[PDB]
Amino acid sequence: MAMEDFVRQCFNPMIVELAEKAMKEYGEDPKIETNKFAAICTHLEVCFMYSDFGHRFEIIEGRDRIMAWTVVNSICNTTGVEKPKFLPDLYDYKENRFIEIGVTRREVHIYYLEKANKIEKTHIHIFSFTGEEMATKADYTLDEESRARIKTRLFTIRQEMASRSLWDSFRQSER
Ligand SMILES: Cc1cc(=O)c(O)cn1-c1ccc(-c2nnn[nH]2)cc1
Ligand SMILES: [Mn+2]
Ligand SMILES: [Mn+2]
Repeated sequence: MAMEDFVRQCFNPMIVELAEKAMKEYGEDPKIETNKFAAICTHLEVCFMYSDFGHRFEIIEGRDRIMAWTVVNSICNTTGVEKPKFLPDLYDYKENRFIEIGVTRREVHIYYLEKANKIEKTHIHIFSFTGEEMATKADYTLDEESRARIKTRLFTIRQEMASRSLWDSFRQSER
């Protein structure tokens, strides 16, 4: 599969490993569920980039569940903030809130609504592969440069996928 090859070449090995381990532990094969594999890599990378454009942020996504819940409980005890029912992706020590991050092949408002419906006062920030984004109360958290880097990376993934005739498949597999 070109899609499998694509993932191993455009994402750094730690992201690939993490994505692979996550999938294999739940009995899903990345050579079969290849569009899922790429989406998980893409989401992971956006979480890591967002964290790097701050020690403003604590990365929760990409840890195993013990560590993620350990990080969340330690943040809840020492700030007073409410425990989420689901692990979010980051904590913002400046604004003193958890963040859920979304990356969508469809319209940002549509995906924003789905996330909001699955959730507390977790802040939501959605990115598209088109440079559109949406966030709770239109508070975009990061400065424009950091946001522009994420969008560029996301647009570039799309374009790479399009080069290899993978983007049409990838687009229609979110649902
Ligand atoms: C795994 C995951 C964590 C998140 O925080 C988040 O926003 C999205 N995902 C995620 C990413 C992609 C999928 C998916 N499943 N099938 N195709 N894509 C399911 C979940
Ligand atoms: Mn997550
Ligand atoms: Mn997320």
